[PDB]
Amino acid sequence: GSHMAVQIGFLLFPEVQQLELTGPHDVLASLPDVQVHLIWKEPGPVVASSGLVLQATTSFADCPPLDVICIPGGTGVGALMEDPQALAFIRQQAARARYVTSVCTGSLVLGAAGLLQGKRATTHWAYHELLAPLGAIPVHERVVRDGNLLTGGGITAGIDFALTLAAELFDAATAQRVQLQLEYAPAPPFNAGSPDTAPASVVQQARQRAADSLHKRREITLRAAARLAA
Amino acid sequence: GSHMAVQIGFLLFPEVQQLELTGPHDVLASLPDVQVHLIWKEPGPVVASSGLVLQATTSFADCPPLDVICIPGGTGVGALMEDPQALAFIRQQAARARYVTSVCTGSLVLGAAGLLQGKRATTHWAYHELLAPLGAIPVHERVVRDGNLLTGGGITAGIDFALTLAAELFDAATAQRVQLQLEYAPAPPFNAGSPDTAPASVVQQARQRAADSLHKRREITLRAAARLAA
Repeated sequence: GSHMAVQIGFLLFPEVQQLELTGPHDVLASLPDVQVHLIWKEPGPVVASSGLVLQATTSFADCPPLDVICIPGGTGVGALMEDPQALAFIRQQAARARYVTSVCTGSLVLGAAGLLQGKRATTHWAYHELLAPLGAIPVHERVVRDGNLLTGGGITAGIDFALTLAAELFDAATAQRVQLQLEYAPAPPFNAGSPDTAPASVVQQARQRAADSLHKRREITLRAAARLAA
Repeated sequence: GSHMAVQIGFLLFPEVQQLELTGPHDVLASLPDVQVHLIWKEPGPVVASSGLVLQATTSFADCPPLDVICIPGGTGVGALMEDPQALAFIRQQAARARYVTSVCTGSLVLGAAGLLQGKRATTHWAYHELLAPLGAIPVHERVVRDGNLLTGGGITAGIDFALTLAAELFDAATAQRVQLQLEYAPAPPFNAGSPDTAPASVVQQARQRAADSLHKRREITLRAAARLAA
């Protein structure tokens, strides 16, 4: 436009964990002159894992070349990891995007697309064993950066790394202004956001509850890895 | 259902600040047996302040009696504060809801509805002077609780108070399980989420940028107060 419009794109897919997307979306959409896209095979309604309905704004084919791509996570990642069109789109955009990012098991989609080989990366704690088969150097940190690749472990990690992106695309003062204008000042009333700080009973419950999903996602991951290896 | 379904409702209005809604929505929608509603004058598309499109699931008339009501904030609050139908709906639901909650300037809607008189409450820092005219005892804390009323100051305060609500509706272990399963572990890369911690230059920028909106919202607030006083 009259200024350089940073093109920011989020993959929006059925059964996305919507907050993984909508958090970084609202932060990045607050930045000067940007244009933010919600990308799927087609524009139109896409249902998140909660049933909340989001609207894709562009197809893969019509999406502009992105400066920032972000792959959120959620239940729908398992399908996406074997979606040949989606993986081809992600590889195309990642080839030249200044920033390639993900939240939770969105990094396993990056991995299935061949974008994690030899890269430090994280994913959701319950699925962290799935990084190494996709070639990643697995790291247990809230946001892992390797060059222009930023992978966030937990649900709101994109809110936090969105401020990092703001600071580099614009300047620190701009990032701080957005944080203050939004009044982003988290203070959770529990300390159970990590398996290392939650009560052991709670960790055991969570790991038992994720077992079938992990088992399926492991099968998917190993198929994805085998494709990359061939 | 086979268990007691807690009815949780968010006001979804044009020019909502979407993350104020979508954060607490994803947390609360994770809880056992709940049914979560996005409420407007009619079901269907509602455009957030960023342009992101959300879908209302129910009209005011068809919304069940709520156990939890939450009024998010955003630019669209100014209109809502003088929307006779919306204010009547909020008063009806608030009369019996176990919890009445808001995020950012959503509390000014509660105030316009007459629900803050003599109550401790907060709102977005840039608009905090608008609490006293609506009868509130203004408090500068991230989440202010007065009985069953919970008002959150900043954009993601609903994520945090949603975990408090989880713990009381269910139990602490349930709230902790949800925090761990979502991996909600915030760690912002800047400390500018409060006017007391942001750099002075950044505060000055933010206050200059909010001046016209504050001026208009003040006019609206004083009209709303005068209606309550009559």
